[PDB]
Amino acid sequence: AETVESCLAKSHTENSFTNVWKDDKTLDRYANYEGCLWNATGVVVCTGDETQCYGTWVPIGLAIPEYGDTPIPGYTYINPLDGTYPPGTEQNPANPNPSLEESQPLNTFMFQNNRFRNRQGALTVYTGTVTQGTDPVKTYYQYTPVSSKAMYDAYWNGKFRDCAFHSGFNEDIFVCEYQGQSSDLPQPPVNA
Repeated sequence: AETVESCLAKSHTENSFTNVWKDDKTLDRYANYEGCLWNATGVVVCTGDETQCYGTWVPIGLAIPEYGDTPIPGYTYINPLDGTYPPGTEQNPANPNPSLEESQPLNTFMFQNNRFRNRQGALTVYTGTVTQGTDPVKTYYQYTPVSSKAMYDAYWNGKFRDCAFHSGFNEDIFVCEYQGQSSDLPQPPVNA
């Protein structure tokens, strides 16, 4: 059995984990292994379906409730809230306060399982929900301004022409053809 302390004391694991989850608020990557919860750090490379990621996994606490054995192709993960292009600054003038939407906006696009909104070049990313009010309680969909230079670079270089410019009353879950810089992950995942 494990405790928060036994887990925190484990050494990092540089390998691939499967059943990888993405925290909806921070967009960080997590996985369970050996009864502990781990966070992917360092250069993180994931499969297209985003279910497996290779990285320097750090145990941060207790766990929260077929594969080959050869390296497979993946894409280098970009956390769109990494702070390299911080909003509310001269560098990135975008208002830093997240946009609260009463209904999911139309024409969002998927890039590495992250849901983005493009408003004339200003990129915002879905970061879950928040509520305002108690009578009545009203849930809002939070769209946080993108703070990653890597994400904006891909956008500026035209990498999202096929997915970031849709218009109209669309029900499509647009998925971008470009999924990140190509790399590979070792196999099999250790927490299979």
